[PDB]
This record gives sequence, C-alpha cells and structure tokens, in this order.
Amino acid sequence: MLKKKQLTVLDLHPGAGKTRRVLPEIVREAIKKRLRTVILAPTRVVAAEMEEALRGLPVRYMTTAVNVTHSGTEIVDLMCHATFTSRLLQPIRVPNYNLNIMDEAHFTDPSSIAARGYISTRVEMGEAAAIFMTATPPGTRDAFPDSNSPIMDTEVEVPERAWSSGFDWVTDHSGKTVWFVPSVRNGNEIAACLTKAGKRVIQLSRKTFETEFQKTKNQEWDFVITTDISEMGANFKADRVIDSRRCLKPVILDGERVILAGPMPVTHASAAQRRGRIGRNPNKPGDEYMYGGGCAETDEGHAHWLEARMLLDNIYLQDGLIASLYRPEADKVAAIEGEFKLRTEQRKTFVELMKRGDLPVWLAYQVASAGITYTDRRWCFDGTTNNTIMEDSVPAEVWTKYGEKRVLKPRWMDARVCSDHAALKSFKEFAAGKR
Ligand SMILES: O=C(O)[C@H]1CCC[C@H]1c1ccsc1
Repeated sequence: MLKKKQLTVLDLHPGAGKTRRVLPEIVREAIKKRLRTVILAPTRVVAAEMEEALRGLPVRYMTTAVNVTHSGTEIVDLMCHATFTSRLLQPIRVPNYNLNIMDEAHFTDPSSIAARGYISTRVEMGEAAAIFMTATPPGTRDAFPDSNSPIMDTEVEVPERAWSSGFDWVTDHSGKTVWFVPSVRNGNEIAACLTKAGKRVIQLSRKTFETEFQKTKNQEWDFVITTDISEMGANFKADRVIDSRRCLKPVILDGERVILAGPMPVTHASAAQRRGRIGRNPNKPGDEYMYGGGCAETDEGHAHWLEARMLLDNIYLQDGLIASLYRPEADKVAAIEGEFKLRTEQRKTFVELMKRGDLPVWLAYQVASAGITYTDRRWCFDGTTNNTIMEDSVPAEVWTKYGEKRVLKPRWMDARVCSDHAALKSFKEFAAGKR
C-alpha cells in the first residue's frame, strides 16, 4: 500500500481493528521506509484513542487532546481532518506528506470532503500514496454489513416526540441504548421524556462532543441521545441502537440562503455506521438495532459538497491547478472548479470568518466575497424582513458594538446559525462584535 501512486481503501467492516491492529503496522512500515506520514482523525476523541494504540512509536501529535513528550525527530504527524484542511488554507508551510492515512474516511463534514479531494488529487498526480480507512466508503448501498457478533435487526416505528403510550419496548429494556435523533432540538424532547420516566440520559452533538463523551465512561447511563456525530468512531459499551433513520440536510435555496430541510432519510453509509455501534463484541451476540425508516442517497445536493468546493478553490496545489473532489463523491455537487477562488485579501477574511468567527463555510464565503472585512458586522442587521431570526417566538435582539439595540436580520440567511439555542447564542455574540 505504501508504494507511491496508490490510494488504498481499507474497507474492513465495523470493529475489524483498523485503529488498534492495522494502524500501528502501517506506521511501523512508514517509519522504516522514511516516509513522511500524516494520520487524520475525525475527532479529538479518536485522536486520543490513536495515541494509546501508537504508544512508544515516534508520532508528533498536533492536537492538545494528547499530553506526551515530543523528541523533535518525528516523521509521522497526527492531527484532525479539520486541522489538516485549516493548515492548507492558512499561510503556513505544510510538509509534502508521502503517505496520507485518513481514518473514518466516510465523514461528510466540509473539511473532511476537502481533505479527501486534496489528497486524492496528489495520488492521481503520482506525488503521493493514501489509505482511506472506513467500513462505509462513498458509494456503499449496504446498510446491514458484517459484524463481530450477530445483530437482531428490527424495522419498527421509532418515536420522534415525547410519548405517553405505544412504545413500551423503548423503556422496558435493561441494557444501555444509543439513540440516533435527526437534531439537537429533537434529542432534547426525547431526552426529557426518558428522564421523566426515570432514565439517565447523556446528549451528544458536534459542539458538546469531547466534553459530554467523557460522561459515557465516568457515569452510569441508560440512554445516549446523539446526532450523526457518533458515526465517526464513537465507541460505546451498549447492547441496543435505536435509529430514527432520519437527518436534517443543509440545502442552498436559490443560491441566496441555506435552509435545514427534513428530517429526511439517512444514506446507506450513515445507517450502517449507526448500526455499527453495536454487534462489536463477539462474546455478546444478540445486540439490537431498531430502525424507524429507510435509506436514500440524500448526500446529493447537500450544502457540505458545495462548501468543500469553496475550500478547495482557495487551497494552493500547483500554480493554477485546483484539487478535484475524490472521484466517488465528485458528483454530489454541480460546481465549476475555481468558481469560488478568492483573491488574497478576501481569502484571509474567509479563513478568519470560519476560524475565529465560527461561521459555516457558505456563510463566510457570502461575507468575504462581498468585500466585507472580518470585524464589520453591519451585514448582521441590514437584511430583508423575512431574514429576521426568531428566538422564543420573538425577534432575536443584540446590542451592537456601537451600544445600540438591534434586531438580528442578516443580509445572508444560513439556518445553521440559529438551529438550536447554543448556535443562536454564538451568532448573537458574533453580530455584537464579541469575537
Ligand atoms: O469543519 C468543517 O468542516 C467546516 C464547518 C464550518 C467550518 C468549516 C471548516 C473547518 C476547517 S476548514 C473548514
């Protein structure tokens, strides 16, 4: 696999050992061949597991989630997928890695898709080798793949709201359950219902993931309510997965706004990754997978693929060339390569709006391509009346950096900046000039 001009897809089923057994063997051989290597982790939780499995080996951890001594002579770097794309974007020298190992190479976040594109172009150009590790490579149509122990699969009506009757099977279970909901707001409602019935619930989402995941190991729990974030290597000591089979999809309507369409069916890869949380211990057969709907290829027309093209168009590769998206997923977006390329100053603003401002890729591009500087928040208030953001059924209000009380009405409307209470809180701080 380590030979140049080769992209290997390590499509071993969930729980085969692609991090504890396979990853250390690859690292040993790369170190032996003097190959400059990058290991890409989907999350900081997965990067911490990798440190444990690669202990002793000379690896430079470019993550604060690891507290180890660095010798200074390490030719293998380890960082998250977003950290990799971020460094490609910033005016920082990134080594020309000979070997590129991406773990959970199915991750659909804009920065993961952009890293797959950039790396796969280098491999296609004959400049490097790559190993994409995932049980569900792009294109998979199997929602029920092989597992370490048998799984009982049940098509059942899964609740998406609080319930009084009709779902005795949910609460009459003794084991621990991982329940995949389509959104934070939907998880809050089910969690309240379970808590009221006497259950201990932990809630996981992209923002609370590193902090809350530790509670799954430090305290007794009956249920873990999670969004699609737990599809990227989250390991649980559970015996049941309840899968609504639904998700929200960010969609660009008319090219002027982003809405959160759905809930709608998850792809076959998401259903297999969600089911993949259980059936992992061959000494405990009979884990349950209760699923509440079917699968469809809903990644077509999803904003993340357009956003990945916005990132790649602003990453230098070779003079006037631009990295293509990884071939099995290049059709999920109708885009022109280079159409999102920004000039040096607008590109710096774009990067700062995503990195410091914490705005979604699409929103940062709208603002940066309009000639607006990072600290100028006038656009958060000069939009049309239908762009008014609502909180508690009343227009959301902030005090501007000028000390004036205004209604939040952004020039560009992205549903993700007000999807939950936490998102709107951070966006109110942004519009106020707080970061
Ligand atoms: O994390 C992602 O994938 C997206 C979501 C918004 C920020 C963006 C990003 C981060 C690193 S490079 C581009």
